[PDB]
Amino acid sequence: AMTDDDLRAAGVDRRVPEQKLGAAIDEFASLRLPDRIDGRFVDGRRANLTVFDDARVAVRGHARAQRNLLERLETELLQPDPILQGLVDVIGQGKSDIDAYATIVEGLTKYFQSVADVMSKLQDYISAKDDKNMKIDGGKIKALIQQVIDHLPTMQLPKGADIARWRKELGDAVSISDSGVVTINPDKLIKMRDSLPPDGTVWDTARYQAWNTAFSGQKDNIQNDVQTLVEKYSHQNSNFDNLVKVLSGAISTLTD
Repeated sequence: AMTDDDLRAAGVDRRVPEQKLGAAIDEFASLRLPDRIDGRFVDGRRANLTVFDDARVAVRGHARAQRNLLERLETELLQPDPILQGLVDVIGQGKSDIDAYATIVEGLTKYFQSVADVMSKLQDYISAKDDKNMKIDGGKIKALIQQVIDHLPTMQLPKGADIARWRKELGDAVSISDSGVVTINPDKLIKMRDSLPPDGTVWDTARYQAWNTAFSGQKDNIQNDVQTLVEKYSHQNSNFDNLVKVLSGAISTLTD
């Protein structure tokens, strides 16, 4: 019964938030540090942050659209009918996942967006000196990265949520407390920060390439974290699409 376009019609299209997130990933990946490319010191790329904003509001909108549909389904479906209780519990579980995921993706997208910001701001603190050396104001950048660390966003799971389950679900890139407060590991940010040098430093093509490779590696590690999160997020959207399809079949079967 419940078909794909049936969900789309109800205003539920996972592809929207999924594409927007992949667009924010493509943007981030497109950012780089200045470097010598084909006999020319080419400055890095400046990020379009609005892309990340688009992804957050789209994730929020999908979440709202999902609960709406879930609520209509639950209300239409309602000693003793074991099927009724079962589905009712499933719905409760679905509702919590919807929120839990929207919150997490939202927070990581803000953190992701904040990194894109420093990846573009630091372009003004790194230039070329001669032709085989670069100048880098490490201090200025360092402070740029610390600002992100200092203002990392904090996320709260839905009341009565299996913390143990989310710890293993979310992975190492994040951290959860017994209160359900999830925080973002600053591991990559710290490494990237402690790689910089004193303001006014000047390294040769080899010294700069060495660091920029190290640095770039940490940034790519940040993008894998979000890619893994996004992939898990999508699997959630599938599960939702599924629960909703079986809920509809149940209503049909049960009516009458």
